[PDB]
Amino acid sequence: GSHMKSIQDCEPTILEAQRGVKNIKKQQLTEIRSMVNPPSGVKIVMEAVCAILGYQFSNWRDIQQFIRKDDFIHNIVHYDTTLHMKPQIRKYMEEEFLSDPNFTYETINRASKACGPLYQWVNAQINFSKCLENVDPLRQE
Repeated sequence: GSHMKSIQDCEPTILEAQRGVKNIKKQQLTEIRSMVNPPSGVKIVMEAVCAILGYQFSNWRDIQQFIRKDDFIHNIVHYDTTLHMKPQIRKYMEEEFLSDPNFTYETINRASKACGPLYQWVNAQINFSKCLENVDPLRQE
C-alpha cells in the first residue's frame, strides 16, 4: 500500500458486491422481467433497490415499470457509491425485513440465478454502515 486513493476501511466492501450486479448478463434481465410471478425472494430484492435510489414504498407493478428501464442495472451500479445524507437505509431495509429471516442471501440466491448477487450489492451498502462501530473479536491464545 503506497499512497493509495482508498481509505480501505470497509471501502472495498461496496466494490466487491457491485460485481454481483455486473455479473448477470443481459439475458438475466429479460428472464427476471419476463417472469409473470417471480418468488418472494425476487420481489423483495427489487424493492431494496428502489429504496437505494431513494424510493419509499412501492408495488411489484410499479417496480416492474421501473426495472423495465434499460438503466435498471446501470443505475444500480452507478448509484451514489459513496453517498452521504443521514443513512436511513438501516431502519428501512430493517422495517421491511428485520425479523423476517426469509430475506437471506441464500433464500434469494436460490430464488433465481441473478437475484442473489443483488441481495449482496444492497447488503454491502448496509453491512458497510457497521464498520464504524464493528469491534474485532477478542484475542484467543
